Amino acid sequence: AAQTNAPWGLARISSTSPGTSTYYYDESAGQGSCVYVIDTGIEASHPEFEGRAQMVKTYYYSSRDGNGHGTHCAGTVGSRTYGVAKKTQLFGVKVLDDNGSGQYSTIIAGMDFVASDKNNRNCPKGVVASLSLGGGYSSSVNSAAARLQSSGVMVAVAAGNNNADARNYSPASEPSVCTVGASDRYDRRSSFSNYGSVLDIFGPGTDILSTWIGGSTRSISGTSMATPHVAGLAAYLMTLGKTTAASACRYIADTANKGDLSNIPFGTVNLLAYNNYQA
Ligand SMILES: [Ca+2]
Repeated sequence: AAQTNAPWGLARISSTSPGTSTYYYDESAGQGSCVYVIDTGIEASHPEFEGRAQMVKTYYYSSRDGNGHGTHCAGTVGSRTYGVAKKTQLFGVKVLDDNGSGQYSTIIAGMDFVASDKNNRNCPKGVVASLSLGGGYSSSVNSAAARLQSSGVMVAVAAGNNNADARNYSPASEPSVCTVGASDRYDRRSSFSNYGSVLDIFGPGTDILSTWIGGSTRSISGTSMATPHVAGLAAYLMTLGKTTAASACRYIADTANKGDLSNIPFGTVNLLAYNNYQA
């Protein structure tokens, strides 16, 4: 399948060179996989989700996304026009309030919730969790991410936006999950992206068009926007049978475009997520 005039980040993950505008992907498109988006919520009624999104848990007064961030990230995972895995099932867990903030105890509870809830859902091709959030180092937050991964869920987390070593941030610094940095459309490390030895992979993160609340769209930037490209890619590859939740981060790194990014400090991987699609 081919989507013409795609957002640049989708085109980039299906190309060995920057500057293309078509997203090439297998028609299976993540069908049969499930992705939990742990964030401010998802506007499940947005036409771009085609009925494939639902909220399953909130830690606040409402399950509505009053912010937009969670709806944007979910759109990059799996909306029709803006998504990597266009036929996946999306589940929303609202651990952040409508200002985008949340306490670590709530974020931990939401991770433990997903590890249990996936046993009630029909996800025959596997389960992914996308965490476009973080803060300062916490061993308890890292431990919760490690538990979620151990339970059989592919966990992708944002590296953070401080132009610093991600070893000082959580859950970015948990080695056993998939920690995602951001790049821009000229194959530079995004100027805000964290770096360091704990990063596993880069994905598109600057000027990313996706869904927004009120049935709208907008473009924003962050490692929050790179993470759902990798979460969606994992769901897509698990549906194709190429990898499993336990090994998907390693598989994505092994099959990435290697050495193409600029402004990568010594000691950080130079690997850009790539779907390897051949018609
Ligand atoms: Ca890792």
